[PDB]
Amino acid sequence: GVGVSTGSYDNQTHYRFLGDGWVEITALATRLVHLNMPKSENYCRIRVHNTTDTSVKGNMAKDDAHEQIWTPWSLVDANAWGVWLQPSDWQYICNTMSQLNLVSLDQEIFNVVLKTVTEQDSGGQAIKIYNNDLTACMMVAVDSNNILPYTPAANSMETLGFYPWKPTIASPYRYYFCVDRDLSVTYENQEGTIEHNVMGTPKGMNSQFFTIENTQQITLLRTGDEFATGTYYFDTNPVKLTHTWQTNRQLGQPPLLSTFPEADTDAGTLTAQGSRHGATQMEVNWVSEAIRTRPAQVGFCQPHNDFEASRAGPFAAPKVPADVTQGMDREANGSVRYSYGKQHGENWAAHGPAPERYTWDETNFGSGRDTRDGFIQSAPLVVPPPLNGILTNANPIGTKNDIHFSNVFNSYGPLTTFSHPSPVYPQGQIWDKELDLEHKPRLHITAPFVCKNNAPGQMLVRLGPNLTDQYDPNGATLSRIVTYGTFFWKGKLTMRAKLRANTTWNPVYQVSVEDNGNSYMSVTKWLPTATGNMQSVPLITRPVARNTY
Amino acid sequence: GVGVSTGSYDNQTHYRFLGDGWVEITALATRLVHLNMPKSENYCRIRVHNTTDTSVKGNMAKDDAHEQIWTPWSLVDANAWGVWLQPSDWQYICNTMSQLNLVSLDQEIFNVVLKTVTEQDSGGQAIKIYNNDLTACMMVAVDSNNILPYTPAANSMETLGFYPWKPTIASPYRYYFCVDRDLSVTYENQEGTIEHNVMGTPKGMNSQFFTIENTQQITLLRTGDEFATGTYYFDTNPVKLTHTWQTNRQLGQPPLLSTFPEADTDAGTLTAQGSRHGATQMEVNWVSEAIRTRPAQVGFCQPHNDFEASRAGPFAAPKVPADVTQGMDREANGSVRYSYGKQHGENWAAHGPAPERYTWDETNFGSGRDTRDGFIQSAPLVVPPPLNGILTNANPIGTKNDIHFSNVFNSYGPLTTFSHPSPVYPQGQIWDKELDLEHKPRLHITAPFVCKNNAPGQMLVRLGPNLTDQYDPNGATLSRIVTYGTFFWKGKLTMRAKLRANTTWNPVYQVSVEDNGNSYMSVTKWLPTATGNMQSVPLITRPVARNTY
Amino acid sequence: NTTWNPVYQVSVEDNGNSYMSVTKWLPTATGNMQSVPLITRPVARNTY
Amino acid sequence: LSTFPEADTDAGTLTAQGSRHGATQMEVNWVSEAIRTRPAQVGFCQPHN
Amino acid sequence: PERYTWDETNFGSGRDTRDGFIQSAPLVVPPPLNGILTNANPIGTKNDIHFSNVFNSYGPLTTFSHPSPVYPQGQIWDKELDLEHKPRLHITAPFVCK
Amino acid sequence: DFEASRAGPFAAPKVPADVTQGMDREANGSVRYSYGKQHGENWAAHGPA
Amino acid sequence: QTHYRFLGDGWVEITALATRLVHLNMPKSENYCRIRVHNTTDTSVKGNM
DNA sequence: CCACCCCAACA
DNA sequence: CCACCCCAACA
DNA sequence: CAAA
DNA sequence: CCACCCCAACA
DNA sequence: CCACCCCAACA
DNA sequence: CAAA
DNA sequence: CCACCCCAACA
DNA sequence: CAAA
Repeated sequence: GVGVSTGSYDNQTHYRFLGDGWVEITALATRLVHLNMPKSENYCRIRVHNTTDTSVKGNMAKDDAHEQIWTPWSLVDANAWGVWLQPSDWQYICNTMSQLNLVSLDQEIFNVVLKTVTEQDSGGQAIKIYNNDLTACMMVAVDSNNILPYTPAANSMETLGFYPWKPTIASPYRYYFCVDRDLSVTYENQEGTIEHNVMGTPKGMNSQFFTIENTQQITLLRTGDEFATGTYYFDTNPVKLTHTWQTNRQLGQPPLLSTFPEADTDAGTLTAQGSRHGATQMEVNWVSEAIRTRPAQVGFCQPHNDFEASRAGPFAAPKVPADVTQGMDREANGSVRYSYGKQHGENWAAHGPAPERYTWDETNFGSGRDTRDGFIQSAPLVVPPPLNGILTNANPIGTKNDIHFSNVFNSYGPLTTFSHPSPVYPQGQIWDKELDLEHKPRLHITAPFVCKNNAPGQMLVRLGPNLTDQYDPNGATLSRIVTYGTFFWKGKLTMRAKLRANTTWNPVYQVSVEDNGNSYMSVTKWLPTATGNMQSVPLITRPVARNTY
Repeated sequence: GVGVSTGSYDNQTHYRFLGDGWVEITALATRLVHLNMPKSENYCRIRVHNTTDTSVKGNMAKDDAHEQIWTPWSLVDANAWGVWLQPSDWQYICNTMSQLNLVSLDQEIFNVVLKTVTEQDSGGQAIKIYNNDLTACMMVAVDSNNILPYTPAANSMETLGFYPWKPTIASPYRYYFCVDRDLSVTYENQEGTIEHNVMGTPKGMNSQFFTIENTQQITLLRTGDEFATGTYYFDTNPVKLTHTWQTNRQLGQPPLLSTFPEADTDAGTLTAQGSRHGATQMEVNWVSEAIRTRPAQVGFCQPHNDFEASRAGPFAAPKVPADVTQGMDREANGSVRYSYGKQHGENWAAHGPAPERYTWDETNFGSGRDTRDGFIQSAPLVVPPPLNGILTNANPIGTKNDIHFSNVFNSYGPLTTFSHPSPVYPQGQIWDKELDLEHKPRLHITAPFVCKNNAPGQMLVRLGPNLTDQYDPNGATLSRIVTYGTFFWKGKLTMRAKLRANTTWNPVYQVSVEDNGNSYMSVTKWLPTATGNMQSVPLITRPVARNTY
Repeated sequence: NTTWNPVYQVSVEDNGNSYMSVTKWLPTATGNMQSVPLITRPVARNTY
Repeated sequence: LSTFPEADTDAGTLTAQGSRHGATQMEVNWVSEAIRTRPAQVGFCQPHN
Repeated sequence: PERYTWDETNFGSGRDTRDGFIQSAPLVVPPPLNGILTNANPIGTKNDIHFSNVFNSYGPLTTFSHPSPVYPQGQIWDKELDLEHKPRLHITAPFVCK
Repeated sequence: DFEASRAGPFAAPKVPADVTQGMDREANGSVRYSYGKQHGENWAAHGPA
Repeated sequence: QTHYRFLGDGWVEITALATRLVHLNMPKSENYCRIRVHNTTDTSVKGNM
């Protein structure tokens, strides 16, 4: 029974240089995991209604009231980048390869360890002895039939360790349940009251209570037991490791230069606007670099800081990423935002239960939109636009001062384009199911790859209940022995990508590691410390042009 | 699972007498090893800067400031002689065989034991109970891809026991990391200050941080698990178990004797120097035994006690071994020097944390160079050399008294030869990689054999982390159970050598063991004691001529 | 890619004054052109 | 390393030089990081100018 | 004209001439003065003329990297001196037809 | 030169090389021979020279 | 042009080309000359070696 | 899976 | 079941 | 040993 | 031994 | 009837 | 050239 | 003798 | 259209 192992340990990254710059990247990782005993061996329908940030008047974007359901089952997510790659690899990848895809994924578990603890030592100070239970279990449920919801733990930064030589932990599986809410708007102090702040009883219509021990099979794993899945093949679209910058003013034949400089420090000049040949969609007589007809609408003006509503009511409305103009609208061009803990970054030697993030500002420049240059004219596009014939960024709307029109605008015409949300080395996600909606989003912001068909089945792990001498279920609270366990986990993630060309003349930007300054990109940041702490800093993947038009 | 063994125990030395004095020596050894729990399960980049031997003025040859990196991984080295042979064997070998080589090497591990200790006994005096954990691991990583550095533990006298019936220990793996230094010279008291004694921040250029749990595979060994490597074939040059003595004055046709003695006590005499037939490379008219043109330059005059510099700055500059003339320049003819502890010699019954060595003085006589007879003449090689026409060993240089010219000299002309650094029974090394430099040393001083191609892969061993009931990695310090283990280790080392001839008339020197005196070579030195202690004394291997020219 | 730590490379920075800054390469109003000798070997090799 | 730092800003320390195990090509009794026997001679000192 | 002084990368190889250093017989660490020869110790009776200017440590225990290419300018290939014996390398070019 | 060892001295050879317009004849280690009749000499000379 | 080929086993093949247009004038002399240079203006100094 | 102080009563 | 800092001395 |  | 909320990407 | 300090560059 |  | 920023819509 |  007990004695021999069940698995190996591969946290290697294998490269294969095929024919025609068709590389095959096979990443592995064997993380050792610790899983304790669920507090409850029940299913609970728990609700949260923070009436301490909900009973204010301005605190709307602070609504955290949701009706959740807890499962004694502990999940296992590895849908992250940091778990599959190293700082180097990525560098070699993003820095060399053009595009990239996602192939297979083969998860495996082995060398299961199960131990018990007996709080002893009353005839002294206090000591907890640890011994094994070579008869114990560890229910493993792999829900591929994707019957249950899809909870990408990477969501709430609840994944698997990034440091392959550091024991990590799982994420207790919990899923959403139908309730119903109604919350009204209100500013700072406003007068009167809010009126109603109601939850929602069972909507015996949208109710959807599941049970792992009902829908998915369980493979009671002991000690000498090995659980392993099959090779899940992916059917997703590639991802381009290249960034653009071709705006609308940088697409087509530049104006004809009738005059050229005569020596550095003397630019050229075009010819009489209203005498210049070309087309335009404006009824004036003079083509400009702004008027002139182009192929499409680079990037679109999305209302920033919306805030929509429904049955759980609020909720900010995302953005599809886009640079943060020379004005750093950073909140419009919906640049994101992350907050991770040690087990996913942080100065692995910091203090204060204070998270840490790194606002991601896309590269897909020439795409972004500056909100500090809005601008809209009227009928006869009179250039020297009067005032009553324009609407700038300062012109109030709704009678609210700091409330502009760019906050409502929405320019998503059948003449719109834009780049896909690029990956994010550490933290960042990988793949993500797809909303089972008749019609669907062009993309998900939450991940560069979206399986087109079913998706990987989630892998749920639980300790098996270890009982004592007593147990009459007609017992309010039942006694169980303190049982916990180790198992290793290994992962196969396969990708296949192409090798970039070199079409320019000018070198191009890359990722490097500088001396040790203070610059974001400086070793020390990565290599350990006297003791042995370790950071991971999200890096750029896409450093390199792509001549859009 | 548990019950049956996994390996044997062979610390035998097998001989095979092939056809044509082609012997095959297959040495084995099964050392039992003890490996404790790493203090840290982290990777640390530790530095040392002894500013207590560095802030002096003369103490330069005491700089011990290096930026090291510690690995939770414990290494296993057997690249020694003492581990592969006995006092007898060697005697039989070095004493009989002419030359010798190095063939295969097959390492193996088995009968893995893993136990836990529970400090108990507060209801008394204090007792630590020991029990087993038949579910525990012991990560074994064999880095052959020689990706990581090459740390011949035999370097810092950190190898495997020599006494096959005495449990030994491994060596925690640590490797060098790029820093940068600058230290200035200074004598005894000198005036002023040193100026700067600086370390070196990350040279985000020479940085090279590795991770075993990233580059090399790990074979999670349990109790009933056996890990074994393949037979590594060697591609190195043979080694001659013969010593020379043919100087430059002992290569060619001796002068013609025109007069012979008439009875013991009356030597012969040659004929008028400046009337003697022969050649010379000196413009004089009289051939001497010193002037006369020979085939080459036996041995070369290397600057002794150099002391060069660079980025970690100092460092003595080696020497290729050469006798220690009748003047025992012992420091020039770079005779070495060892310092070992019990587990590699020492009066296995001594006291005081005081090491012990044995200055090795090569045999490759007629090669060495005496620094007490230097000598250099001028243009018209006037024999009765005036003073202002010579430069002896007493003639100052640089304005420093005890600072001579022999300290700078360097006679390594395309007419130089010399013997390879001979082995050193106990202690001494065996094989050693090779500097991946476009151009390479003719030899390594540090070992008689240097694999011409890749080299054996190092074998790294670690305990697997045994966890407790608690573990939130967002935990400053994590709790782990005191876990340690035994495993045996066995070794196959194969060599093939030739049987010496007997071309002289006069017997020749050998290795023997005298009665019990006080002489270096006297039994008692080897055989145990009342109790049972044991020495190993490095012996001579090469006792026997070889007519060089 | 055997290490863990990224490693140095050659890149082209914004336009400063640093040796490695575009403008240095791309032509000029007129059309002149420099060539600046660059580094080839940016990357370790664990000697021993 | 017989002594390890306890937190960034406190390097480790080796053990008594003339008590340290290892080899050397110098006739003294205390191995250093400069004395200690290595494989070869990295780079060479050429007469400049 | 215009140039660019090439400073190899083959670090850990280079040698600092501002830390020379040579001791005598019994390698007494606290080296007296008359028992050393530093970078400031004259030679030939010339002040700014040191011993590092004459030194030559090219023992059968020497290694070093090949002169690396030099993108622009720099050479490519170069014949080989028809000498019975030949240089280990040419500084003037990374590749030397054999 | 003049080096030493166990039979002690001995000049240290030279690999041949011209004798510059200054005829260093002893540096550029030009050699040197001395033969008798049965290998040259004015097969009709005198003096054991 | 500069053509790249990604073979099997990271064995790339780089084929570089270049077609430079060249201008070549008429040699001043259609003779062979043995010319010498002896700068006795940097040679007749004392330090200028 | 014990043969004449090793491999090897060899296979 | 150790080959030249990866897959892979590949099969 | 970088090709084969 | 993971395919589109079951058996069952069935065999 | 000369091969790498023996038989023996074996046959 | 020590294996083959 | 034009195919998806190279060789090469390869042959 | 990135595989096939």
